[PDB]
Amino acid sequence: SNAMKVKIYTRNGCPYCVWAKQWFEENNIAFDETIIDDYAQRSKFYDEMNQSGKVIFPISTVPQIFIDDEHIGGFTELKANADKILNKK
Repeated sequence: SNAMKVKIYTRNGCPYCVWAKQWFEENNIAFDETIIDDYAQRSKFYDEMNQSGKVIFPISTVPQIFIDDEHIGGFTELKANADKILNKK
């Protein structure tokens, strides 16, 4: 509504996903997580996404974060934009 549309793509056994997730969690920001376990499947996804132009740099890992349909990026991108974002609530 007045909330942020947060979309996060993840996989298992990735520390950086967990770390990302919990930044939202401890900041009380609800998000839609999509997990993609299979390597092969993630690969197909990077390919699709990269060709779509929804993304501001070519992705080849997770996490990937989108807020309000803007590619943010990975955790290091998140931490970089931590303020822009928190001042969006």
